[PDB]
Amino acid sequence: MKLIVAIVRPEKLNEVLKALFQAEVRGLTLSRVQGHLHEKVRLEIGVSEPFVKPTVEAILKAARTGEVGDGKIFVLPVEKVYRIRTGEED
Amino acid sequence: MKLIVAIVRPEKLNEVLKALFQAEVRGLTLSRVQGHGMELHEKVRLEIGVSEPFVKPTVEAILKAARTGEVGDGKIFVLPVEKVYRIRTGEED
Amino acid sequence: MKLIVAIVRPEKLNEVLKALFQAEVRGLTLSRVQGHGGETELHEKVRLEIGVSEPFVKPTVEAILKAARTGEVGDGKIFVLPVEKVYRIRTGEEDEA
Ligand SMILES: Nc1ncnc2c1ncn2[C@@H]1O[C@H](COP(=O)(O)OP(=O)(O)O)[C@@H](O)[C@H]1O
Ligand SMILES: Nc1ncnc2c1ncn2[C@@H]1O[C@H](COP(=O)(O)OP(=O)(O)O)[C@@H](O)[C@H]1O
Ligand SMILES: Nc1ncnc2c1ncn2[C@@H]1O[C@H](COP(=O)(O)OP(=O)(O)O)[C@@H](O)[C@H]1O
Repeated sequence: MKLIVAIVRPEKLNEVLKALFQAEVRGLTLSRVQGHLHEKVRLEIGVSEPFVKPTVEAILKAARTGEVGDGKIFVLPVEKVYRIRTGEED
Repeated sequence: MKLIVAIVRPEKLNEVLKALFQAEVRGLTLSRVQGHGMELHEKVRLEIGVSEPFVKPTVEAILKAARTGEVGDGKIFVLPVEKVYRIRTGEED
Repeated sequence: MKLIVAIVRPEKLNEVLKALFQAEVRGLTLSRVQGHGGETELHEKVRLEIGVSEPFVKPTVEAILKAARTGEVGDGKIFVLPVEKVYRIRTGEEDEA
């Protein structure tokens, strides 16, 4: 499992979410933040190893505008993930 | 240390916070977020730094308190932390 | 690469941003959160999220520690998280070392 944290332009959020959905990426969490200050959207997406590239690519393509300020995408290691509904791991 | 990131239902937050307090967990950060399991749902994200010996007990407290058994309960991520510092003292841990 | 997560007092934000820019740090993300320390109900804090290369880890941490300190309970904490890789959306450039 990996945890993807992406910072994108609010104006590109809808396009980004559509792209993720298209790529079969459904689980995600997002919040509004400020960055350098300008408003931005932060997405945190927990994915299995096979979905790292597809997720990263969906965002790269949908979030780019070509102008400085487009954002970044971090891929973080995750040691364990638990599903609250079942109380079981993964 | 590890960093616990839990996404829970808003209606379960008080129960979660009570469970953490009872499990001796005092240090934590939280905020409101939106999530999908276009339909976004309000959720609450908790970020808790906890040392290895106590990761399991802390995760368990959240699991029990946040559960409803219905789809949408959320997930808990446990991330590795290379280093942690206390600002009040600068202490490397 | 590393991802620095710092929780600081709102009152210390401007001083922290100042020290960071001075340390040649510029790109970063921040948000308002509610928190509580290890003592004994929640208080507002500012959460900084800073992606940096290995050479900038020590300098970034040093800047926050020096500027965000009041010496009183509630000062916050700094987490240095491992990053597998980072992509710049505009250029598609990837960093890993
Ligand atoms: N190093 C970083 N750490 C954390 N967040 C960052 C970092 N760099 C950029 N960001 C986030 O992404 C936003 C835009 O980044 P920016 O570097 O301007 O993109 P671009 O590569 O197009 O110039 C920043 O305002 C912030 O929200
Ligand atoms: N893989 C994930 N990555 C990031 N956040 C997630 C992920 N899965 C779920 N979430 C967060 O947990 C909330 C509830 O998700 P979940 O319990 O899986 O409901 P569902 O069963 O419909 O997927 C989501 O709204 C989101 O905030
Ligand atoms: N273990 C933790 N996990 C996540 N956030 C924490 C943790 N401990 C403290 N915080 C954040 O820092 C704030 C408390 O500051 P802290 O440094 O613990 O006080 P003190 O300077 O007395 O050590 C909390 O309100 C929260 O925002």
